[PDB]
Amino acid sequence: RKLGYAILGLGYYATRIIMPRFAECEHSRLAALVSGTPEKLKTYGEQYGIPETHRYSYETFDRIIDNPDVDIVYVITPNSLHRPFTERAARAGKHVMCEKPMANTVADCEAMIAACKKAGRKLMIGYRSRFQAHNIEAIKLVRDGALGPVRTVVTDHGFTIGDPKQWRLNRALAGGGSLMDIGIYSLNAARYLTGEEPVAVNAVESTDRSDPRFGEVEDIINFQLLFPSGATANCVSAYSVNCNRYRVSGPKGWVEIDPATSYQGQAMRAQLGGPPAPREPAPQPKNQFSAQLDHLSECILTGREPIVGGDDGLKDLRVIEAIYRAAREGRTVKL
Amino acid sequence: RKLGYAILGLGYYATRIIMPRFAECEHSRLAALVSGTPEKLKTYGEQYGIPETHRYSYETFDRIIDNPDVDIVYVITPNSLHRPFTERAARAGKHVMCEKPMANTVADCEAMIAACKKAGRKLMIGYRSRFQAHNIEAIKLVRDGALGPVRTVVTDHGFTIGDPKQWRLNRALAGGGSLMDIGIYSLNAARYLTGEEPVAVNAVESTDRSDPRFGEVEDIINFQLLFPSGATANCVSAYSVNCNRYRVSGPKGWVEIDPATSYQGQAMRAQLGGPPAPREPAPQPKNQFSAQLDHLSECILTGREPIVGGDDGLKDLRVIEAIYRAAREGRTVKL
Ligand SMILES: NC(=O)c1ccc[n+]([C@@H]2O[C@H](COP(=O)([O-])OP(=O)(O)OC[C@H]3O[C@@H](n4cnc5c(N)ncnc54)[C@H](OP(=O)(O)O)[C@@H]3O)[C@@H](O)[C@H]2O)c1
Ligand SMILES: NC(=O)c1ccc[n+]([C@@H]2O[C@H](COP(=O)([O-])OP(=O)(O)OC[C@H]3O[C@@H](n4cnc5c(N)ncnc54)[C@H](OP(=O)(O)O)[C@@H]3O)[C@@H](O)[C@H]2O)c1
Repeated sequence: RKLGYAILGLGYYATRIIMPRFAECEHSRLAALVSGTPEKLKTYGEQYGIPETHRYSYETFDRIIDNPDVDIVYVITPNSLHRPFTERAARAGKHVMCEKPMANTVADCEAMIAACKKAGRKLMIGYRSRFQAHNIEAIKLVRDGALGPVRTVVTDHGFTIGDPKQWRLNRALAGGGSLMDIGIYSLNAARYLTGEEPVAVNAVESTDRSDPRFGEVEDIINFQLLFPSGATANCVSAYSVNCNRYRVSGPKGWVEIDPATSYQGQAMRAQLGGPPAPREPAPQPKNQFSAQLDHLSECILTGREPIVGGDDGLKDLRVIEAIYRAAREGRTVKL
Repeated sequence: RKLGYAILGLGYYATRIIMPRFAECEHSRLAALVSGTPEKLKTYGEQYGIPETHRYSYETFDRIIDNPDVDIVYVITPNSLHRPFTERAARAGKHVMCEKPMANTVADCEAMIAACKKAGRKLMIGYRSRFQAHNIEAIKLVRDGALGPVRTVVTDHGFTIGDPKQWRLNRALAGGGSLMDIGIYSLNAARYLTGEEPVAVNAVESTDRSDPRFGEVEDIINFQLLFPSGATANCVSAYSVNCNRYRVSGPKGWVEIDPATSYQGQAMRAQLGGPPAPREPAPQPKNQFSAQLDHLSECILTGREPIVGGDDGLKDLRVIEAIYRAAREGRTVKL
């Protein structure tokens, strides 16, 4: 049994990364395209053999309720449009896969969760690293007690951004700067490595507002998290350095991945009561993208809830609001 | 050609690490011993061929003023004793090498600097990493602009401390916990890699007071630094995990060392003109310990000021006070 996906927003991630990976899926297929660019519907429709009946503009999208080949809409647009497209997908009786960050605010996430709940449809956020081999290995080592209690998580995510005119540098479409786009990987990782939610937050922003890229959103905002167990995290979020990594440590040892949450190339090193050494994770059947896609499909088919549901995206937005507040007010924000 | 050292405080660092390294010095020799343990004066005096006239107790130490073979006193005691021995050494007409952390407070550091200034003698703090090949290479890469403007420094220093009864876990003798002992390497590195002094500080402490080790001083205290250029640092200081590293990054690339400030075993990796790769540093004439020792001697011989004088130790204690305050008050402390 395969469930049908409509991909909405035919941009870089949708067309270069997600859509090719349906080939390795076991319970998911590409069934429809939704796009504000007529030329894209033709090109990708013809390339993937999607009939004109299964091609939608943003103005014909609501008619997708009548298409039984579509079970899931995967929203892959600029951040500020996640909420409205998610609401309309739910209104058309479809389950929803929504990219990160879930939405611009906590209230927006709550609205999305409520809309899907009212429609009796499932909602999943695209945290693919939860389906990536090295990340799974790290999470399980922590849970199995290989490190003892988690004491520190040190995680850095950033890339040197370019073109000042792109939507990520537009506050109205992005919702915020590096933290919304890439720093959220540091946050999401601190949360799934500890298996906890933070109770206190520090942050510091560093942005040159005279830079053509950063008139509206932040460049660097680094943050500290304290968790109930006493676990701590130091996190980097940046648009002016390239980094992608974490190390989680306890009294019995540590494990790190660098790059940690990239499309490919993950490399893990561990120190588990002996000398530091490379560590291969347990093999996974399918790549992280195909796994993410099937996870939602399998959840629908078996009546389970996704391991990264709308509530996971909401929990990230909760801390992100606190991070922004801490950097703005120059104080520890309690949660 | 060789200035004479008196080693004061014959503990682990003095006897196992420093004393064997006079072997490779070019301008420094072991001339005297100062100890509160008569047996140690016998053992090491006989081992290093130090005449009985050149052996002192803490009670007879001030007599060293009449020993022309002693030019320098190297204070290697618990932290709370750095100030009184440094002041006595200065009044005995000796130049002073003082181990980190310089002293317990800013005020203590100021008094030490004043004492040595009044005596017309030089003062140097034992930041051996400034004479270590990989560290020198990292600094040079930053100063040469290889990374562009420094944007982030991520640095973690900690070890799993053992015996609860040792002086490092006693507030009266240590002045504080992991930050005083090992976290100061994270701080000092942030300062010498940026070449700057911090203007804002965040911190979070995490300590299990039920642990027999931490009834008096802190286990984890992680901190954030903001510098005038906009450079930032995320720092870990810990007594319950093992880490020793830093990565400094800018828009053009990054360089890291792991382990960074260890006695031996430094390994550097950099991402500059291509993907991350190992990088061997330019060679240094002698090991970091002999080089530190000879640096003070040479400064005295040539009438120059040490690259890590009392003011460098003071500048660290200034940020340490702020870090402790930031953690206690839950706010960004400005400097
Ligand atoms: N999980 C991950 O690893 C990952 C990776 C990259 C991106 N993302 C997320 O995916 C989402 C899209 O990112 P992207 O890199 O694919 O961006 P993108 O290349 O710029 O594509 C965005 C697409 O959204 C559509 N769109 C609808 N309204 C738009 C509007 N006002 N302005 C611009 N585009 C609009 C457009 O497709 P049409 O022409 O068809 O209308 C556009 O091509 C973001 O939320 C991002 O955070 C996630
Ligand atoms: N730069 C570095 O890499 C490095 C490394 C390690 C330590 N250090 C610093 O060096 C200093 C000493 O550290 P350590 O590891 O050598 O400690 P240690 O092994 O315990 O030795 C400390 C010595 O100081 C003397 N001392 C005088 N009064 C004392 C008192 N109340 N309690 C305990 N000892 C007393 C003792 O020598 P006597 O028996 O001769 O009186 C004792 O053996 C510290 O400030 C530390 O931060 C620096």
